[PDB]
Amino acid sequence: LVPTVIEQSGRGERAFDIYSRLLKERIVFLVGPVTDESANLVVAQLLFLESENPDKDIFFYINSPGGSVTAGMSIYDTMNFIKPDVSTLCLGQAASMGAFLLSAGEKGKRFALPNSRIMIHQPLIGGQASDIEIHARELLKIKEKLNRLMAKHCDRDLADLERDTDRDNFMSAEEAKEYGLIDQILENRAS
Amino acid sequence: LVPTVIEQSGRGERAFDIYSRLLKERIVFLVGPVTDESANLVVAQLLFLESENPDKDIFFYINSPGGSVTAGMSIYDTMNFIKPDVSTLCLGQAASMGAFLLSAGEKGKRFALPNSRIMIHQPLISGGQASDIEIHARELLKIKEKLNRLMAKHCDRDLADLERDTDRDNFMSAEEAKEYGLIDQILENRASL
Amino acid sequence: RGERAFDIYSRLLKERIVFLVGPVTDESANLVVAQLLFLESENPDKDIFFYINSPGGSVTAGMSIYDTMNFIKPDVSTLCLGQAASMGAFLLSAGEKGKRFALPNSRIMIHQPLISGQASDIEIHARELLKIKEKLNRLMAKHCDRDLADLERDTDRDNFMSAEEAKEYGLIDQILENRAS
Amino acid sequence: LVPTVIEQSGRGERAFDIYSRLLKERIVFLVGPVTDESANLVVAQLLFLESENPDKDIFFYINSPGGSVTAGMSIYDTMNFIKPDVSTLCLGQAASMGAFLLSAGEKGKRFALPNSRIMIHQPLISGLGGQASDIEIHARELLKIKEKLNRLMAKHCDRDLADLERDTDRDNFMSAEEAKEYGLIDQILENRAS
Amino acid sequence: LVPTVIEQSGRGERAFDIYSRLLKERIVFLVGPVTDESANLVVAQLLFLESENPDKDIFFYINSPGGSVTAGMSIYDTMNFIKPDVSTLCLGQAASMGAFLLSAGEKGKRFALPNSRIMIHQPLISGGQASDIEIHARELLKIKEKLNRLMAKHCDRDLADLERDTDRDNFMSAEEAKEYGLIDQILENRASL
Amino acid sequence: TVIEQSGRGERAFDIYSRLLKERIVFLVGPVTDESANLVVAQLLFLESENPDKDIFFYINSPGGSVTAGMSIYDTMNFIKPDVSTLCLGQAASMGAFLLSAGEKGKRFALPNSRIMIHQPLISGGGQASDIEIHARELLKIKEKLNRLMAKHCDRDLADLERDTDRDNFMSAEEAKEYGLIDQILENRAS
Amino acid sequence: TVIEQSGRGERAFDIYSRLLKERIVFLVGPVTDESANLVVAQLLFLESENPDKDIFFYINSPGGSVTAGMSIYDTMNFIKPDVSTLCLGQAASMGAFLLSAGEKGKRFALPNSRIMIHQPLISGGGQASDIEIHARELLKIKEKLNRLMAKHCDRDLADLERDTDRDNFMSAEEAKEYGLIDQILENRAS
Amino acid sequence: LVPTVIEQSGRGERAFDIYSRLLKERIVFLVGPVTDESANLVVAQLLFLESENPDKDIFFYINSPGGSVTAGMSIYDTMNFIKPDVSTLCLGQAASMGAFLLSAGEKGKRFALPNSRIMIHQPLISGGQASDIEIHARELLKIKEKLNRLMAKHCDRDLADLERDTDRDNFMSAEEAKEYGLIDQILENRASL
Amino acid sequence: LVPTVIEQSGRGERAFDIYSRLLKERIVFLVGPVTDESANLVVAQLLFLESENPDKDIFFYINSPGGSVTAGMSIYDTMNFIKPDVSTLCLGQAASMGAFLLSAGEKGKRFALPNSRIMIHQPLISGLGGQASDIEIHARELLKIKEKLNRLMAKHCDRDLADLERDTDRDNFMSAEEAKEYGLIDQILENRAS
Ligand SMILES: CC(C)(C(=O)NCCSc1ccccc1C(F)(F)F)P(=O)(c1ccc(C(F)(F)F)cn1)c1ccc(C(F)(F)F)cn1
Ligand SMILES: CC(C)(C(=O)NCCSc1ccccc1C(F)(F)F)P(=O)(c1ccc(C(F)(F)F)cn1)c1ccc(C(F)(F)F)cn1
Ligand SMILES: CC(C)(C(=O)NCCSc1ccccc1C(F)(F)F)P(=O)(c1ccc(C(F)(F)F)cn1)c1ccc(C(F)(F)F)cn1
Ligand SMILES: CC(C)(C(=O)NCCSc1ccccc1C(F)(F)F)P(=O)(c1ccc(C(F)(F)F)cn1)c1ccc(C(F)(F)F)cn1
Ligand SMILES: CC(C)(C(=O)NCCSc1ccccc1C(F)(F)F)P(=O)(c1ccc(C(F)(F)F)cn1)c1ccc(C(F)(F)F)cn1
Ligand SMILES: CC(C)(C(=O)NCCSc1ccccc1C(F)(F)F)P(=O)(c1ccc(C(F)(F)F)cn1)c1ccc(C(F)(F)F)cn1
Ligand SMILES: CC(C)(C(=O)NCCSc1ccccc1C(F)(F)F)P(=O)(c1ccc(C(F)(F)F)cn1)c1ccc(C(F)(F)F)cn1
Ligand SMILES: CC(C)(C(=O)NCCSc1ccccc1C(F)(F)F)P(=O)(c1ccc(C(F)(F)F)cn1)c1ccc(C(F)(F)F)cn1
Repeated sequence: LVPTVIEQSGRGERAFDIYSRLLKERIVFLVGPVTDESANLVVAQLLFLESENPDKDIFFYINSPGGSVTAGMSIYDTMNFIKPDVSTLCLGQAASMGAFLLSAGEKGKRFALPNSRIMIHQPLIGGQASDIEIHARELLKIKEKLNRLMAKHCDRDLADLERDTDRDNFMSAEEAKEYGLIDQILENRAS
Repeated sequence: LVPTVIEQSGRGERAFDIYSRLLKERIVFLVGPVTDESANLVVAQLLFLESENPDKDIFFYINSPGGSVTAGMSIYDTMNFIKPDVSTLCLGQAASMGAFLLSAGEKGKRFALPNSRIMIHQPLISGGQASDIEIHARELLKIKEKLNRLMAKHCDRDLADLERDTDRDNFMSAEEAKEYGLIDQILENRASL
Repeated sequence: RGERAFDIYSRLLKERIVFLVGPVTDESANLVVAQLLFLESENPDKDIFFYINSPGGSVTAGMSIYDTMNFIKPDVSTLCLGQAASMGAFLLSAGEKGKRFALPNSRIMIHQPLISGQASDIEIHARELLKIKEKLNRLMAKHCDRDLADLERDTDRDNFMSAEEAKEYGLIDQILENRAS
Repeated sequence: LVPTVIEQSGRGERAFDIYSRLLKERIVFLVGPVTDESANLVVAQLLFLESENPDKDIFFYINSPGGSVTAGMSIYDTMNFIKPDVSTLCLGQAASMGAFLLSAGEKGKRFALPNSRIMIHQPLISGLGGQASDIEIHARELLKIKEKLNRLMAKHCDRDLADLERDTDRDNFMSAEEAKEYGLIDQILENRAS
Repeated sequence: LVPTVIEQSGRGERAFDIYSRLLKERIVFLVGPVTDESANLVVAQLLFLESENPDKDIFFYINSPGGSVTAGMSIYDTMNFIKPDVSTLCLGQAASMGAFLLSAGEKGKRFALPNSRIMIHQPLISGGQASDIEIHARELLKIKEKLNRLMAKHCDRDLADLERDTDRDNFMSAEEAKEYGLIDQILENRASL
Repeated sequence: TVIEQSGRGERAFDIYSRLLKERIVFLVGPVTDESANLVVAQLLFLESENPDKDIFFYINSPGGSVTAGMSIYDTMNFIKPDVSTLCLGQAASMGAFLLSAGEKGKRFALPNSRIMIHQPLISGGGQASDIEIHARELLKIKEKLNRLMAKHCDRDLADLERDTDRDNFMSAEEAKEYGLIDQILENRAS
Repeated sequence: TVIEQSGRGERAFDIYSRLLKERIVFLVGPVTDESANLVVAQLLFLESENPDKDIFFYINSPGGSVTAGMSIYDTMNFIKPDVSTLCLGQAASMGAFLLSAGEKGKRFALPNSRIMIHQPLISGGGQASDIEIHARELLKIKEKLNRLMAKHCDRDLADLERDTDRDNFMSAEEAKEYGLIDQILENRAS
Repeated sequence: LVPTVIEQSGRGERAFDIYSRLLKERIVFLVGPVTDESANLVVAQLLFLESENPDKDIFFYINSPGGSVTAGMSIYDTMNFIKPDVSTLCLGQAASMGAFLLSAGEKGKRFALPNSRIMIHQPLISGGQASDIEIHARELLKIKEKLNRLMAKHCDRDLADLERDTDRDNFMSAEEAKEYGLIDQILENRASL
Repeated sequence: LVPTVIEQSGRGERAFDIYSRLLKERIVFLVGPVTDESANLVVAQLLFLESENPDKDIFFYINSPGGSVTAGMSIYDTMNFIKPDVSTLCLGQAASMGAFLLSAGEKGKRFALPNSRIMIHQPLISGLGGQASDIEIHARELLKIKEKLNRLMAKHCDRDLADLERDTDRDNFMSAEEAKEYGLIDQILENRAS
């Protein structure tokens, strides 16, 4: 991957890779599987944007199939912690932890482009039976928490999310807006 | 891959790699399979040239066999969203999603070089419980129809046409693509156009 | 005989005992069928004892055994030892009603079909899969004297049953302990 | 593994592979891991000996580290279902399911050799997979299996279910004496003079 | 991994990668499994920050499932040695050696975000003569005791509590970790923080 | 064990079944559950044909599974017949243990046999609790082995503990002096 | 060693080059020809900038190549500057050897450091002549190591021969008592 | 390998595989590398032949490149123990432990075919602590000496000749092997034989 | 392998990777196996330092187990061709071709550190292939190479060709003292006070 290099200005024309250039406009990308490294990269940029300007919105572009719940949560908690409104934008796809982060942007500022693919579902995955029990119970707790938090993000009842996440649930952008998972569908420079 | 490094002038004088220099003239490449990384890098480039001048045409060069529909859609929506005209130029080939994005350039500004190759076809895959197999089957049906209608839109044809002409691989010459409505012009050389 | 099994298994075939052990393949399923045909040939009236210890396997291989059980004249008594799951449970439930048995600590499990190109081909195969799912549910409901609706409900996900719960469900008739007719 | 061949004479001299000779004396072996295949070969031999004579003892030699639970239960129920007493005898080791089967022999006729090794422990799984609903189903099922085994073991040893819960929580090695003691086996054989 | 690049002003405009820019403000990360080199990288960052200012707190963000205990002990001892208080912050998860380090922060400055996951448990080894194995078992016993004791003090609990509660994987919410004495406060947002 | 050849007596036998007909039993190569139980089966069968006739047990083994070895050992001791043991090529580790286990006075080696003894040796477990459990068990096994071999050799336990701390190679003479075997064979001249 | 971060001083440095500017040198992970020679290069460079200022050498290593270790060792001894040694996490085998090699009085450990010493240990050669050659060489190395560590610890050679026959784990206190290190650090309060 | 089957007559017609039929006439083969099981198979054949007739010679055909020395010592000691003289015949080759066994035949009845190849050399090992390696080197030295001594007697030469001449691979023709004292006679055909 | 970076100040402060800093002091390193690539990097550094100053000593640190013969000869001839003296210094180990290069330094300036390891031995090949005519060609060639090396080594050590033939027949380990003794190196350095 050679990222193209770009020139700015503001007394002294500086060069930087195109993603650092887009960081200056407060755009952060979640592309691909959510890992500790990729999620912490997102945290790092969210903290930096907050200290650059705690009053300006941050635009979080999500094109992700999901991944680590724990790494997803670290992105989650950072979005909610910092002063800026984290506005989310689905591009290409937002599934699993991807959809959870997308739906976690500031209400009123969660967007999808028209042909986005959103998907939600319950969690997905040795030792002695004691260790199996412990991990099974923990996994039930994660599912229950993910459903409660997503019921809240979508302004829906818990019962609705248990049912609609029992198996893979694909939604068009329109079906996502309808569900409460996003607010607006972006088509082109107009809104 | 060593990208040759190159020089530019104009009260000041800097040196980028050849792709960053070409990006300065608003040329963007899609080469090989569209993955998440390669699609998002096209998106980043589109967002940038818009910001740099939301009114100048962008020149989207495509040489691709396709790849992820989801990564490719993220290019399509960006292309449509941003203000400037995304002109498309097929060189080498545009197959599956590559042809889809080719057909998605601003009508009147979709081009091919004289020996480009275009190909279009229905989606093809490479699961577990019967309930889950069924959810993913109905979803692959929806994607197939969606892709057909979006292709009918770009091509000014019926959905029935694209249903028929994508049921199996459908190769097109540059002339055949233009007649299909997939592209607009066939650039031969500099002199003419 | 012998037939890639043992002399012990040949001796027990003489006492009309047929084993299904392990996964159901084309190979292991046809050997059951072959034994079944053979035993009907040696006496089309005496019962066959079909011992099942299997997590299941290929549905079409299973159906070959099922249709052979139903076609031959002798009543095929089924007996679960160890486990009978998926296609294995299906075959167990398919024994002659009144002669479907289980040892006290057998594991029984039933569920919907589990699986391993072009969208057109996916559509064709997905539809065949649903027809499969429905046919097994109907047949299993008939085996169990229950409502099609109950089977669809109780096989959405893996459903483990002890011997007692299989008896109650309608999947077997008797739990065998020692010697008590 | 070539098995040696052997003559039984008198009113007709016949030849057997040695293990077939030992089956004729109602001796059955479980050796190595318990799989569906090797367990069902035990079941089949138990059925044959009952068929030949439903009243004589059967002697079940066990040298095994354990293996499949369902496969082992198929031996277990077959032991209890058939009329003959199945005497069990540990040589080398009776581990996990192998010790479950050793302790399942007819009370009074569960034996070990002086330097046998016995070990009991709760179930262990290799690994997991699907959705949380499925992982809940399999965990709930595995906990049922763990109680079934503890409860059966307790009966065999004449102990509280709690006793076997505690003493299987981790690997639990026993000498032959410690196993007699625990109620796993009845007698420790030293030689034939006994 | 492409770390984004960032510019700061003040008597001179300079460029940093984002993690160096965050280091500039006394923030250090332990992300992923604890290895010798990832551990020593944390140590070097603490040595540097103490030299820049031995009296300002250091903010130690932890998102890790654990790792080598010796490597984790190099961080631990470096945290206790340096004059600056090391505040610990759990984001994502802090498990095993990551839980240890999280709890090892300066009492009063150990936090977790609301959905952090903490887990603690006994050592756990992956992969000669009985004499050799005897020696290593004895050593492992000593390590297991020492980790329990150190963590008992971190938690202001008895040793026998930590031995009991680390026999198997012990998962905790942020709130359960606050009760146990493993963190001090849950951070919700810029509440009062 | 390519093709095992056949000989005649009045019936036909493979040569190993023939040697078994004369109460010769082989332990060759590593001691596995299956090779050890084949030795157990032969010993059980030989006892029943003649509970009083000696059994001759050839050992060419580098050893192997402790539990597998123990099963031959307890069988040797259990059965009425004396089990003579005869080392050719090598008896090392559990091989040497079984060689020493032969009926005392009837433990032999050939002049260039190689004998070797040592403490238990393991390849490469999980939680520390499990590690301590298995470590304690491995040491019980070490101590148990030293005590039986001390008893086989009529020697101090501390002697065998000192002499198996590391690999200890013994010639046939050395094993005789040690108490591990009784005589060294050569020729029929005996 | 993901991205090594940058700090400022008046120029920009990666953080390890920054620590080197203050005569701190790290040995981390296994001792290879390349990691050992990088330590050699740092030590040579530090001497030339100031032949009299102490050098501080952090050791978190499980050890590694003997010849690689020796090259750090002879360099430490050769150069004018005192090389202080500081163990964090672990110094085992050649790691512990180098820790002990620090200028006497200037060998430190952190309170939970783990130290470990033992005899030379080899994975797994050709003709017997070559085997005897390499076996004799391995023993010369064992003896040489025991004697230098005896000298580093001010102890009998026979002491170190007895105490490295098998893996010997030492706490920081134990290593101090043994003579392997001098002080145990904690706090700046020192 | 399909061993051909063969019938013999005499008070009764029976069928043997060819190697069993050749065993019937006191012929045993060592073909290929010497392993524990191929060695023990030779031992069992010698035990059987001595019992069939302890006074008729045994003909031991050897075509082997060597193998385990312990396994080869089981044959060696069995050959010296049994009353029948074991005549050795080298066909193809006899190398290392195969050379040893060839030379170990009863003096006067060790032969080679005209184009047999003999080779002798020092032991040669394929593939813990210095203490352990010390012990094993010492043992290997003792084995190398013992093999040299035994072979020196087989050859009626001094020990120091065999040590010298086995330092590296020492190839010999049948005739050179006859001179060295490793065989007695070269068989050409049914000359006088 | 991150190499640290370093400041050289005075009339302008510059930054180098440390190894580049050490090259400026005419220090060259051969570390690890001798391959065509790492040898030619040595040759290139020898050419550069002669270019910068053809009269100052060059100091060649060697920590290497050996490697390619032709690659090592490329260093050897370049050492002798260039005007500067190339002083050699063993640290860690100078084995096979590494000890050939150590002994090839300018007489008087071949040094070792107290605990260095030196070892010399005849060539060894990995492996063979073609027709017997080719195997004869390569064997005849390898024997030429073996004599070339022994003969050169003898010159370096002031010994008979026969001496080095004998003492390379099998692996031959030397302490630093034994190597000074043998004539491989001149002085054993202990510290800077010397
Ligand atoms: C760690 C803490 C210092 C921090 O990250 N500052 C932001 C550093 S970036 C920066 C700042 C200024 C100038 C330039 C830069 C940049 F970027 F250019 F380098 P903090 O502010 C914090 C904690 C948690 C999170 C979140 F979102 F991850 F959860 C977010 N921020 C903080 C403050 C107080 C406390 C107390 F007192 F409660 F302990 C704890 N933590
Ligand atoms: C996110 C949004 C700021 C954005 O992408 N800017 C990218 C322009 S970068 C830039 C800008 C100025 C100067 C320099 C630079 C550069 F390039 F050097 F960094 P936006 O303009 C947008 C949305 C979607 C897409 C597409 F095409 F991908 F879909 C494209 N652009 C936008 C505006 C308003 C809202 C509202 F109203 F919903 F909040 C939402 N989104
Ligand atoms: C897209 C088009 C601007 C283009 O790629 N320019 C690339 C040159 S960048 C440049 C320019 C000036 C100074 C510096 C630079 C640089 F590089 F240093 F920064 P175009 O010129 C074109 C099309 C096809 C091909 C070929 F050869 F690949 F086939 C080639 N060029 C073009 C496209 C369409 C039309 C139409 F259809 F509207 F007539 C007319 N022209
Ligand atoms: C094939 C068929 C002849 C058949 O199996 N014979 C076996 C008779 S054994 C026998 C008899 C005497 C002596 C020894 C033996 C033995 F066995 F010891 F050697 P069939 O009876 C049949 C079909 C399908 C199935 C099942 F179970 F798979 F469903 C079962 N049986 C049959 C009859 C008529 C037709 C018609 F009418 F269509 F022409 C078609 N098929
Ligand atoms: C080795 C010691 C010099 C050291 O690490 N300095 C590193 C500080 S970097 C620095 C400093 C100033 C300016 C710029 C920089 C920078 F950042 F730009 F490079 P020290 O301070 C030490 C030891 C251990 C630890 C810890 F945390 F690992 F435990 C921590 N520090 C020390 C002090 C006293 C003694 C005594 F008393 F025993 F002699 C020995 N060692
Ligand atoms: C089980 C017992 C019958 C048994 O295995 N015989 C095996 C010999 S087969 C045989 C027998 C006769 C004729 C032919 C054959 C053959 F070989 F041709 F088939 P047993 O004699 C016994 C126990 C333990 C061991 C040993 F060595 F493995 F430890 C050995 N033998 C025995 C006797 C009494 C009791 C009591 F009274 F305590 F219950 C229990 N066990
Ligand atoms: C070769 C010798 C010049 C050398 O390596 N200096 C390395 C220091 S580089 C340097 C120097 C000055 C300024 C800047 C730099 C730097 F770092 F920025 F580049 P030397 O000092 C030596 C030998 C051995 C070792 C050790 F520790 F590895 F064993 C160490 N140093 C030396 C001196 C005298 C003799 C004599 F007289 F006997 F020939 C031989 N060798
Ligand atoms: C063990 C001993 C019975 C033995 O091997 N018989 C095997 C001969 S098979 C046989 C025999 C007769 C009829 C039929 C058969 C056959 F073939 F059909 F089965 P033995 O004769 C012996 C020991 C060692 C070796 C050798 F060559 F390996 F060294 C060789 N033979 C023996 C003799 C004396 C003593 C004493 F004196 F110490 F008690 C101990 N052992």
